[PDB]
Amino acid sequence: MDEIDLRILKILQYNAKYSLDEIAREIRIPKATLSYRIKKLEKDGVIKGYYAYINPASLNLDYIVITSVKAKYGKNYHVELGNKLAQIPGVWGVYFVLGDNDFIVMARYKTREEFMEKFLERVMSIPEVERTSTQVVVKIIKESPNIVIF
Amino acid sequence: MDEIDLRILKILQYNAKYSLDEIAREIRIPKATLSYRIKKLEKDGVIKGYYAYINPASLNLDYIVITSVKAKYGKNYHVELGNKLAQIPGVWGVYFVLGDNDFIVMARYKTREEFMEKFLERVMSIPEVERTSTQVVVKIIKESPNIVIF
Amino acid sequence: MDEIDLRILKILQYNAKYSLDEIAREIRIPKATLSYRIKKLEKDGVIKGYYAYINPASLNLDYIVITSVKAKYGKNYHVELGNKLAQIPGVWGVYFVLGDNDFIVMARYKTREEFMEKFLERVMSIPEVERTSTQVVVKIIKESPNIVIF
Amino acid sequence: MDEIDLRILKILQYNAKYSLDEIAREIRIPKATLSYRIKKLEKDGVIKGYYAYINPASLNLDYIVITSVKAKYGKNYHVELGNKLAQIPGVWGVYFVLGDNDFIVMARYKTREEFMEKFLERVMSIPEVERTSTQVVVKIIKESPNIVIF
Amino acid sequence: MDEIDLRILKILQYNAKYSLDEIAREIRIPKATLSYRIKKLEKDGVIKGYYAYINPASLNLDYIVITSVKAKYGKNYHVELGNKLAQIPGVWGVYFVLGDNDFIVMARYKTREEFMEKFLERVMSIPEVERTSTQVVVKIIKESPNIVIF
Amino acid sequence: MDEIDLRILKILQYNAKYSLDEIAREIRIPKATLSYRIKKLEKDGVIKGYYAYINPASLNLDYIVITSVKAKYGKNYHVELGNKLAQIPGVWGVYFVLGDNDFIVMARYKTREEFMEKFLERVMSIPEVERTSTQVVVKIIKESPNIVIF
Amino acid sequence: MDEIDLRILKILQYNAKYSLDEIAREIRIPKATLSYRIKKLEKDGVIKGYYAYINPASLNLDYIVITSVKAKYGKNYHVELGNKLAQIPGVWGVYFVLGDNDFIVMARYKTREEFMEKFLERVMSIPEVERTSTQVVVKIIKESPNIVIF
Amino acid sequence: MDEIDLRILKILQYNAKYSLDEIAREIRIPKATLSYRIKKLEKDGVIKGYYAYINPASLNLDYIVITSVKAKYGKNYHVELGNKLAQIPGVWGVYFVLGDNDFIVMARYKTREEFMEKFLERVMSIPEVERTSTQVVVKIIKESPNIVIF
Ligand SMILES: [Mg+2]
Ligand SMILES: [Mg+2]
Ligand SMILES: [Mg+2]
Ligand SMILES: [Mg+2]
Ligand SMILES: [Mg+2]
Ligand SMILES: [Mg+2]
Ligand SMILES: [Mg+2]
Ligand SMILES: [Mg+2]
Repeated sequence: MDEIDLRILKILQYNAKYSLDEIAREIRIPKATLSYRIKKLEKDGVIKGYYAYINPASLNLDYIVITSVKAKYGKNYHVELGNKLAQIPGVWGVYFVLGDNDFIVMARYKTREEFMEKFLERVMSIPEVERTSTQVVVKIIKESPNIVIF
Repeated sequence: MDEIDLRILKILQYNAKYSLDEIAREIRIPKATLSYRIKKLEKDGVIKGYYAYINPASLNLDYIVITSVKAKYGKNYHVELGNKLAQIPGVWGVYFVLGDNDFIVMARYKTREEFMEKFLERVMSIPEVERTSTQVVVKIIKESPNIVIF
Repeated sequence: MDEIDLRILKILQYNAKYSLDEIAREIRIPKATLSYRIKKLEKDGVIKGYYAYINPASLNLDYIVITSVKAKYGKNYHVELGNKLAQIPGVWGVYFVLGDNDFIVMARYKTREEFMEKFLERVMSIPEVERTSTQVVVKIIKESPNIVIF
Repeated sequence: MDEIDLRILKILQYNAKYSLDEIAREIRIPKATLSYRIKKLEKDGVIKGYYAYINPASLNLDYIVITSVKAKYGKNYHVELGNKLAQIPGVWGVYFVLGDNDFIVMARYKTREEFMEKFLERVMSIPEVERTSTQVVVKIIKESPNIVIF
Repeated sequence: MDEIDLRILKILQYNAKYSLDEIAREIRIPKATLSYRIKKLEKDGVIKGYYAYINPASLNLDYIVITSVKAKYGKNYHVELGNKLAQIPGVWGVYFVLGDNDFIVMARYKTREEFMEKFLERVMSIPEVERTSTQVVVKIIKESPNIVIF
Repeated sequence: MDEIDLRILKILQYNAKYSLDEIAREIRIPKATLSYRIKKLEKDGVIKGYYAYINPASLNLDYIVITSVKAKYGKNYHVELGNKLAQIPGVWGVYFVLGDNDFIVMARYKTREEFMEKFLERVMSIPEVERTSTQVVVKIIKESPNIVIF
Repeated sequence: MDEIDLRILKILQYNAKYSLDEIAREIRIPKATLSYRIKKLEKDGVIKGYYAYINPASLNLDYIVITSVKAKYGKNYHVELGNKLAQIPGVWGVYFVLGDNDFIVMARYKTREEFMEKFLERVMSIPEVERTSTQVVVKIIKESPNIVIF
Repeated sequence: MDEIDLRILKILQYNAKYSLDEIAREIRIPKATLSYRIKKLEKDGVIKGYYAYINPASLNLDYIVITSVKAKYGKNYHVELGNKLAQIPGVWGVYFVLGDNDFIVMARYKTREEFMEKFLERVMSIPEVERTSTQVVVKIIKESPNIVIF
């Protein structure tokens, strides 16, 4: 893609509901050309889709947690554990990272009780788990994963 | 909000581009009523906006990191540090968590070089930082922060 | 309950032996009404009971310890371990906490010898224990678990 | 004190509201003698007082925390910090322990918000604090500090 | 024992080769009485024996190490491990300590090679060992275990 | 020195009170030659002296501790701290070790109170101390620093 | 070897392509004598060989890592693990160290992907591995293992 | 460069003293062409130079260490510390790594004494050092930094 695509994405990452006319005027290109470029970005897998940004508080998601999960070595324990973690309701992020050489799991729940029942108790029952450390998020300074172009 | 709003949000969290007709049919309610409910959710701050989901790889964001930053105690060092972290280009998430009682910073860069120049070198220059630990994400098992209703 | 119940509890948490007359005068309500309110709090499970506060030193409880116990993952090891810990003579507090994601055990003994025989040796024999760390309390700055209303 | 005093304390630690007659019958001694012995225990500082046991949940104390606080060395930082910690509303226990060679603080709050405002923010402002680690209690297996005679 | 015994021990802890006459004069008591008191201390198990203090360097004991050894929980692993550690040639001290809740082993060897062959390789072969951490002593500021009376 | 000196030291390390005749017979050499060799070892600094081995329990030394002390970097803080540690009454061993790159301090006290007053409180007042960790020895499996020849 | 050999090695460690004449002049000795001394050093195993120093960047070796690998205790797990680590393509250094009492592995790869496929995934499949921690090298301040004479 | 250059480098990384004829025969290309390609690699900075591989033991380099050094945050402490570390005699490798987010220093000395005098004492005097951890290498399983093509 080119610089024009980047300018388009820079806008769509923040507000996908801006009419074509508005965007066409901002970047200075024919509306039909804008539409074409957008359709091409979607087809090329650049734009994966469009989502509504919902306020977690509105859904009473008050118990936010980030958990480190260490896996037992051998067989295929690591890859398997990653998959089991990602299937847990409430879990939106699962990453394997170097340094701690383990999984970092991002999740959201309405209450401590839900967290315990849906997440912790389930993870505690997984035998290939060596250790876990749950950091309770008590403050979200910033959370805009949608912003990929600064 | 009610159960109907929840069903609507459950759809919009995945695809905000579904025509009203389609959604109206799925949930079984008048199109005008659907439109009204959606407009009300936006006005009540439930739906904060609509974003395009862009594939990080398409932008060559190959260097993904999660960093723990500990702050010096006293004065207003903690709150201040949180703000400085959130302003760094590439940083999309900043949280203060219990357990490690520190900040967890999510960021994305194209290369090691960019990470060093834009993030690490900047953080290294902040005196109220006591310690930092950067975990290099080498595998994204799952990352769907948009999914708030499972 | 109401504000009056709170004022009553604020007194009973410190001294349950204050005559009804005295309390009735302090909060300014009929003695019969005070008695009724207290009886209602006990019946509603707010007031669980009344205890004598005994000075641990008077019983030569000189060896005070706080131990972190990590459990093996899988099966029902975690819940089971918690129960085994709480049954040990001398143990008055057992909590499962996030962060270290393990159990914190509060106990009191007369001497190192008793601690070893009654607590440590018993815990050491439990196979589902992964690690333990005993912090020896050498100074009790404050310990008033009875104070719930500040 | 003697064995009889111990039997008396073993009862009073659980229920201080048992009439003298009842206790007199259980331990087999004259009521007047029981009353005398109890009065003597109070005078000798063995029985410090009588408290009502209030159910924390009844007061919505849902955010329970245990925090480790490390102090800077030198001057009188350690002793001073201990005192500052014990004065924080919600804090019921403060201990200095060996091993981690730091303070362990027990506290209770109604919500995350109260915890942050009353405890964490206050501690964060104390300059002689080197590090803190807050363990969020998500399960109280046992908490009977009143039981000193097993 | 009394104050006189203490004065005698204070001398014998440093130099057991001081003639009776000399000690008798220093503490001001009959020589026969001194001899008697010393014989009594040996008989009562206070004085366990007399040793020559040999300079480790004279024996080329250049590789001094302090190792922490963690044991697996369950069965009698802990007590057993302690015994196995104490039997290793070169090991002069074995302690079980709280805090790290493990064994601390003091040993001396002539070279890295001897340390590896006699100690490390042997410990590495013990299955009930969970972890070990060997601290290499590069400086002996003080080592006078014989001094028990300051 | 030679093999004969080693055999002599192997005996003196355990019992310095064995008459010359006895040792002369065991190793098979003239008594006068034994005496000469011993005198030479003392003169050459091999045998530093002779001590009485006193049972710590006999002196009620019930509070045994091993503490790790980390020093601030810069100036001459490290060397200085080592000296301050070695001068504390009760401290018999002070070592600087690699790995943790800090000081390990061995000490003995009669009670927790003495430990606090004589050791901990003093160390807490030293500003160049960065961290300390005191391991409470609850079991002495072996402690024979006098044995240098196995 | 002597001082002259050392001067020769001091040169060869930096540049093995200096003609004999040049070296002969610098150190002031007959060329034939220089050649002889060099041949003798090679024969005595002092000079193991001559290598070309290749710039890692020229080969796109952009992913540099240093990993700590802990081994399970018992049997011959430790020695065996060391050998398995050293056989992994990309691994140039494997050391067993005290302190962490584990293996430190130095390796180089072109990309994160290669690192994952050739190193991490392979190590993850080894059952006798207890833990691993990979430090991502983001800056090579100095790397001149060839310099042995300063 | 091409595949032929790679084959040439694969040989030169192990033995830079192979005559041109030998290499020319192995890879199957004109000797003059081989010479040209090698000269081009040197000119393009691919081949930085040629070194003699000296056996560390031959120089009595028996004390091998790997040290982690943490730097204070702020100003230019980090970059500056890296430079100071790399200038220490005996230090051949200095890297800044993520995970521990600190410096890893590789060094070699003949004895503990030299290590202390040349390295440790010098580092201890640097005020911007927050912590250090020296791992003593007691076994070199593999060390072939020259091998860049496997
Ligand atoms: Mg989005
Ligand atoms: Mg979204
Ligand atoms: Mg109470
Ligand atoms: Mg009570
Ligand atoms: Mg002795
Ligand atoms: Mg001795
Ligand atoms: Mg070389
Ligand atoms: Mg080379």
